[PDB]
Amino acid sequence: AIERTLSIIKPDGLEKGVIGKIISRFEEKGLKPVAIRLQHLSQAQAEGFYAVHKARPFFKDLVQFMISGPVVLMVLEGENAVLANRDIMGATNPAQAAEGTIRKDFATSIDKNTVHGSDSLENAKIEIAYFFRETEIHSYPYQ
Amino acid sequence: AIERTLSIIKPDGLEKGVIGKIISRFEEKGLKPVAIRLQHLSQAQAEGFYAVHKARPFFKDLVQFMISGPVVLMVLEGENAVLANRDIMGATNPAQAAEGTIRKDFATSIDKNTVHGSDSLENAKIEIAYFFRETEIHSYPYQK
Amino acid sequence: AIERTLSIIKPDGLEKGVIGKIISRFEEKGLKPVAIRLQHLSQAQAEGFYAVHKARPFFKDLVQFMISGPVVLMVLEGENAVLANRDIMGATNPAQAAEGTIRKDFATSIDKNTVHGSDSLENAKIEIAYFFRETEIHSYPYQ
Amino acid sequence: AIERTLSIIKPDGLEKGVIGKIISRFEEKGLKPVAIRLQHLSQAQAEGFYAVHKARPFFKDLVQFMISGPVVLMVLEGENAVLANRDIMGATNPAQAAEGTIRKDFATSIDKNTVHGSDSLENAKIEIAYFFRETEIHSYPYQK
Ligand SMILES: Nc1ncnc2c1ncn2[C@@H]1O[C@@H]2COP(=O)(O)O[C@H]2[C@H]1O
Ligand SMILES: Nc1ncnc2c1ncn2[C@@H]1O[C@@H]2COP(=O)(O)O[C@H]2[C@H]1O
Ligand SMILES: Nc1ncnc2c1ncn2[C@@H]1O[C@@H]2COP(=O)(O)O[C@H]2[C@H]1O
Ligand SMILES: Nc1ncnc2c1ncn2[C@@H]1O[C@@H]2COP(=O)(O)O[C@H]2[C@H]1O
Repeated sequence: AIERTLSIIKPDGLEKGVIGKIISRFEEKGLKPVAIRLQHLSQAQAEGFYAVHKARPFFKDLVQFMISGPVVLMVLEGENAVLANRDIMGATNPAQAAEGTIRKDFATSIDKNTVHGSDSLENAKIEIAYFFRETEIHSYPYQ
Repeated sequence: AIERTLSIIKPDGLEKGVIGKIISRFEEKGLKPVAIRLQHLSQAQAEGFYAVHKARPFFKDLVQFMISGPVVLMVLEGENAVLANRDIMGATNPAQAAEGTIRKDFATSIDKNTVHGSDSLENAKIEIAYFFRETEIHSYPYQK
Repeated sequence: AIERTLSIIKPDGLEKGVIGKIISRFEEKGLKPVAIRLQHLSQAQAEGFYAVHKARPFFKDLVQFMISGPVVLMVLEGENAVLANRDIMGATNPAQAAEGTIRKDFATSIDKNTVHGSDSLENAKIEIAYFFRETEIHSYPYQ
Repeated sequence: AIERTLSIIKPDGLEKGVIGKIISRFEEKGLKPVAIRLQHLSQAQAEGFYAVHKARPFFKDLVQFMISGPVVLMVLEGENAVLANRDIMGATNPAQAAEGTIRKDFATSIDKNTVHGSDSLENAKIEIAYFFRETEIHSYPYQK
């Protein structure tokens, strides 16, 4: 089914100058960007967004990196988007990422892994509403 | 010096699924996207943005096309960005556009010419302020 | 229970210069404004927001009035907010509105009735997400 | 002539539950709110907004207070709005504030002085552009 999922190009992705290349990976696989906004997250925004990891030992580092510079927030729409997105991104740890994935091609380490994608449809709903009004999301037909 | 200019990927750009290709054209040339927002313009927003051409015969059609679908608004930053942006975009009329430019590679007609870029530094300041708060624009370093 | 509901000060409310008076009505009754944004709705936004009335005969007029000028969008937080808000607003038709209500005091007619409030908690969730990101809503304590 | 100026209702204003009272002070004086947005400022936003006072000894405390809770950002429009706004707000130090002004009626101390208003027209232009796109500002007529 057609689903909507959240994608975030992390600070390292912008610094590497590959925003366009990452978006093209999605577009060519049928994941249509229907919302996009470059933003610099505050500490409160990063902490609230990653609440599910608050008990994890990497939480503090994740938050500091996520606010180290601006990120590109996006909503991708497409067939089985939640899973398709994660496949395209590749393993969380670049070392284990498959060839041709965003993380294998551009990520430096597990901490600076270039992208985030919602892990489930339930989480996607929450993550999207966290950063986008419904009025900021616009589908359009492909020609 | 380092300047900022406005770039808009028109509805036809999104419909052809080439948002990434266009952004890459800028990144590879050293024009850094420091603000990006996909938005669906209202008639009032388009008319206000293109007010200078209100006395033009194509104005009405321009507005209808500009509100026919969503667009991607962007602020590009770099050395002589206003001019560099115009070089990368190519001639307003795709037919007259040079090889390798965005309009020559992606545009279909003068009306559906894929992108808009501020024509001068004075206009850039106005176009940027029209669509972005200064707090929505963020520079960052380029590093691998 | 503490709930969040959507409130909209319609074009006529701004034209009458009573934005502050309306907000004070809420504040003094314990309905805390936790999100506020002045905005000029486009036709598509008004139509999508009032989708539930698309089959009604007043739909077209409602949409035209709602885009006639800017409005103030707000999220109110408080005890039994959905119902409390509607009580404070008063009857949809100013003619039947109770004394002391926003509509009795400021509304001109059923068409230009100054305010909108979500009619239910289910609708509140939808209306709020339509106009606000979760990151645009901020609770604060009263002192 | 008709000007636009920035007004910020500081954290203490929201905590006392007087957002409406303050906005009414402006409306009753003919200062029309043409842009309004409740927002929680980040440290970077506050520091950037108050950069001129970075060499001041109270700067650090100013920033902490300005990010301690959400604020209401507004653009006011009217004849000689910049000056009219300053009259309504009253002296920066509530103690020195005249009767009937916002600071005399609501402020607690110089640090917790309830509102900020642009001090000049030049600054207003900068402060407004910092927090609002031109497309987020909308004038309307006053009529019953
Ligand atoms: N060992 C770890 N397991 C999972 N994620 C980790 C770990 N260490 C760091 N992280 C990071 O924490 C992030 C949380 O979600 P992301 O999808 O953004 O990607 C994750 C990784 O970048
Ligand atoms: N005769 C024309 N000359 C210039 N602009 C035109 C003409 N016909 C249509 N247009 C469009 O009007 C637009 C005005 O600004 P753009 O930079 O968006 O690009 C222009 C063209 O796409
Ligand atoms: N007879 C009607 N019944 C209900 N709402 C009406 C009617 N005619 C016009 N309306 C308007 O339609 C609006 C829809 O929801 P509101 O709460 O915004 O308030 C309603 C009234 O302003
Ligand atoms: N000694 C001081 N002189 C001026 N501003 C001060 C002083 N101490 C604290 N401040 C605060 O610093 C703020 C700077 O701009 P505001 O208009 O927000 O109002 C000012 C006061 O609230």
